[PDB]
Amino acid sequence: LHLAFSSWLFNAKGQLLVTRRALSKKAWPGVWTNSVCGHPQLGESNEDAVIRRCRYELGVEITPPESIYPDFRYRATDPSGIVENEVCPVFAARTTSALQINDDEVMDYQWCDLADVLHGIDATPWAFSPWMVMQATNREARKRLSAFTQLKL
Repeated sequence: LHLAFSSWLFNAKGQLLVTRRALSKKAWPGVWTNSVCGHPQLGESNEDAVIRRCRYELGVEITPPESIYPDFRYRATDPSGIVENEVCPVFAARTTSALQINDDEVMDYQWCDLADVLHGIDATPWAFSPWMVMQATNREARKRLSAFTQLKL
């Protein structure tokens, strides 16, 4: 088992940031997925890991990450047999600065309405990363994502 995390980022307007993994990524390259995900460092909290990776991959600052699916665990296998088994708590947060893309990690991105992303995930789950789908289909997690679509002034 390995430790990891996943995060869903929204802007002040309530739009969700979806990203596409770079072609050079070892696992799931070129796949559309939720905002960010990674792995915490030896003595680092999950919250700080989210903050660190948001800065590293998206060059963005965020509000305090909220835990929306702490017990999420998953074992998925990428297109060339690479297998991943991890404890992956899920978080949601709002961006507080403009994005500055790191193309070694992200090859494309889109600010969208959550309602549309959920419709896409429900209709064609194969077009997205498996963890994005599994996380978005959890009733409790989905309710928290919905809460982040509120306009924040």
